[PDB]
Amino acid sequence: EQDCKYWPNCANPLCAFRHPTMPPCRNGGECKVPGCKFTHLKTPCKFRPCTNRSCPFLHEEGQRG
Amino acid sequence: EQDCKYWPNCANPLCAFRHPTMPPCRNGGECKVPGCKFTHLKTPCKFRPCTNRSCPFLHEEGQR
RNA sequence: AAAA
RNA sequence: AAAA
Ligand SMILES: [Mg+2]
Ligand SMILES: [Mg+2]
Ligand SMILES: [Mg+2]
Ligand SMILES: [Mg+2]
Ligand SMILES: [Zn+2]
Ligand SMILES: [Zn+2]
Ligand SMILES: [Zn+2]
Ligand SMILES: [Zn+2]
Ligand SMILES: [Zn+2]
Ligand SMILES: [Zn+2]
Repeated sequence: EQDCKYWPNCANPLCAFRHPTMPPCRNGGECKVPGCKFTHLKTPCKFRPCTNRSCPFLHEEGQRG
Repeated sequence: EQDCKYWPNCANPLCAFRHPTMPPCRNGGECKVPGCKFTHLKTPCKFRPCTNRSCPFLHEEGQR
């Protein structure tokens, strides 16, 4: 099985590539909420600053705007 | 299991051949960076010259 | 076939 | 449901 490279933005409802079971965490990859089992991305967010407050990508300290 | 001939350009989601865990090295198969453990492709690059500064395929001194 |  |  190969990972879908488009997830969490895959537009093919019949995509045969691997999608994580759990939806992406809307707190971002840097989510520190205890017990949160949503999928936390490891891919860094490309926006500087990022102003999407439901961005699932991984942010550094100060990257949020 | 044998290696995938098509990786990193394998479009078969059910591909049985093994795909390396590490992504291809952005420096190309000719990478000389010490300690670099990204996957260094062996198959040569067709583009003469390559224009992709992140082509993972193997180049030569006069393929810039 | 998700605009480099 | 296709990353500003
Ligand atoms: Mg694109
Ligand atoms: Mg197109
Ligand atoms: Mg868009
Ligand atoms: Mg886009
Ligand atoms: Zn997909
Ligand atoms: Zn979370
Ligand atoms: Zn972001
Ligand atoms: Zn393959
Ligand atoms: Zn390398
Ligand atoms: Zn090349």
